[PDB]
Amino acid sequence: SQKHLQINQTFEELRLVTQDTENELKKLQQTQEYFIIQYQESLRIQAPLAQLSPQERLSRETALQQKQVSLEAWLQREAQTLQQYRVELAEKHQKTLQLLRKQQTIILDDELIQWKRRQQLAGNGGPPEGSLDVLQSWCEKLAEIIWQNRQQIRRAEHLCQQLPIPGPVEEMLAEVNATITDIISALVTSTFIIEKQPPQVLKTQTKFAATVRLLVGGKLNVHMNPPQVKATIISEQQAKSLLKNENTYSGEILNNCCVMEYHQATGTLSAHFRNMSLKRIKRESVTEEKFTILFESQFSVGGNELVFQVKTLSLPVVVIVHGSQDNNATATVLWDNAFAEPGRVPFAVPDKVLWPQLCEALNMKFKAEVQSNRGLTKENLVFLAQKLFNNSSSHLEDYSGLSVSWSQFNRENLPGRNYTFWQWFDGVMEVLKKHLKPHWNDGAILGFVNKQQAHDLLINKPDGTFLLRFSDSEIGGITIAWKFDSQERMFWHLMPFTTRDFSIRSLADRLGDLNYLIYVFPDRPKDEVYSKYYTP
Repeated sequence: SQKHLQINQTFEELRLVTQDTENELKKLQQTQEYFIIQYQESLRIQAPLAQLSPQERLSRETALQQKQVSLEAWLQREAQTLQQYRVELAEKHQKTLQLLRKQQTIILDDELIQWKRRQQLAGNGGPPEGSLDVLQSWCEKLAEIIWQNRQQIRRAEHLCQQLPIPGPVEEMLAEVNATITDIISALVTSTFIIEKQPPQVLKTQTKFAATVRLLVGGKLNVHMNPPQVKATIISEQQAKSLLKNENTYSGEILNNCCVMEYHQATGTLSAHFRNMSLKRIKRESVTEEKFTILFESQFSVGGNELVFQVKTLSLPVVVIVHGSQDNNATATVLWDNAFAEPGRVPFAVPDKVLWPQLCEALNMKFKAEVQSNRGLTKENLVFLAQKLFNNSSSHLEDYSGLSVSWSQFNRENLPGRNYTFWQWFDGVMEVLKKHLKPHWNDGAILGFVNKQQAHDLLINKPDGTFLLRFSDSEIGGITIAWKFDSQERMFWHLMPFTTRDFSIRSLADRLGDLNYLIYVFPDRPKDEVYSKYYTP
């Protein structure tokens, strides 16, 4: 709300200029209305009497001729100054439209794109996009202003019809009116946006919902006949070709389609699809290929033949065969939302991406999935960097460059056999989501440490001190590294704990069973950490 004031200041300026231009047009109408009555006086005086003496007739005729030439000189002057006023009106309307064009481009091409990008990022666990009531109010002011100016210009056109003065004013009005229709088309087509987009990575037969909105709908007389909006699922090639306006239905049948509703209190025109269900799908990989939900409608503005065909595209959606593949499919979505270009041709993502750029997305989605504000720290980030690029470095700035190809992210296996770097990271995400979210928030799980790295870090600690790291041995497991003096002369080796283990006994109970483990990493004792989570 710092440089939002810039927008509202420009809006007050626009309001003032349209108001004073309307006042100018009122004065011009009064001027013309008086001019035509004086011109009718000239018509009555035009061309002229009954029987009189030749002495009085000369006087009468010369007085009438005087009145006639005077009235002609008065009319030519009045017409001239009237035309001056008219061209001034056209000039002021032009100026207002130019600045309104700048403002509309500011809102539609920047702020709306910013909000849509907020939405895009929220799909990866980022901050929520927020409410469009600010953008809705802005678009209401835009529509109000431009429609009022259209009314003023058409009124000037009608006024020019009744008393035509040659000049260059008709071309000015024609040029300005075309600009008006162009602006209206841009506004109406650009403010048909998906408020809550439908949740990507969806299976067939499952009910999902999305909500689309018309930001300008409150006014502009679209609400008078709330149009029907139809949703249909189309492939990526279909979306690409449609944006180029081809013709082709690329993803079989969709269950629903609905009509818009207007909340007078909220003052919003929106379409709520609460019960859509995907029942069939046409169909490189069974899971990488992305689709999109297309919403389209058509509506009229007031009493005009002006009909707008509008369409909008959801951000890319992936269709899952069965839950087994779902864990992988989100990876695809993760890249798109993370790395979609601003003016991208539909669903085109870079294959390169630098490491810190991927780090920001991984960290964001991690804090989202584990439902905590702990998140990824620098040491964790170096751990995953050493995991991805087999490279001997323990400083983050050494990995400040480096490009993570999509393949090495999710297609090429690591030096192990884990389903690429993404599967291991999604595995730790899932194990902490379903089982160990509280222990992650509490700080008991260091996790992002290595066996030897956990070792030398843990040697000096007193006997009985443990720490839990995420196993590179198994995908979804965590292992324990412990401190005892005899240790190596003893046997004792434990298997990593996975979801299967955690389902029957749970982590706190497993640690309770092991009496020889008594301190969490630094000085924290076991009971202090796990007392509330032990099973009474």
